[PDB]
Amino acid sequence: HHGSSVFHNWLLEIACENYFVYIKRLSANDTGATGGHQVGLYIPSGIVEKLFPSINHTRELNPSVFLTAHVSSHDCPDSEARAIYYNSRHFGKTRNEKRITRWGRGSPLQDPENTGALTLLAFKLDEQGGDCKEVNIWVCASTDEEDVIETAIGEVIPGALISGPAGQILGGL
DNA sequence: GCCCTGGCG
DNA sequence: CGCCAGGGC
Repeated sequence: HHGSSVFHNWLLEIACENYFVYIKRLSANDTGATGGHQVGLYIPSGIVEKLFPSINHTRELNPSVFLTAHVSSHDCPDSEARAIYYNSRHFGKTRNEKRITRWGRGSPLQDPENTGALTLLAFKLDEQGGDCKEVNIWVCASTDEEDVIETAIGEVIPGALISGPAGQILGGL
């Protein structure tokens, strides 16, 4: 059934490998619980600036790049997720935000019941200078797992996004 | 399922 | 800034 041992072990591995971490409570929109067709995750600007430089600009409309999404907390097929800069405010329209879509209908990131779930996305840094090519996801499945992270980094509050290099965010394990 | 879009506080 | 959607494909 798991308490939090497997979570903890995965955390230690992320903590000491070359990852940049994004931690949030999934919103109802992220998971699809709203009824909207976003089929993707809202991400803050700083994630793209550090992880996907090639898409970080306004000299082309809606640039995007692909990456492998692998879910570590759930048995779930991998997918080619798509990191996107919706930037139409520069092209005469209204959008100016970043997104990752294409998790798959069966992902915990597309399950309406994980709304409010404490999630951690571990982006694998490109040590050779380009775009992140891979993200490992963990959606906490219980309050037990939530306590491990929240004990370590403080409470995670909807809207209040946490991101940073693994060695810093998870240094307190 | 996913594209790209606009609106709300 | 994050989140709430949805027409059209």
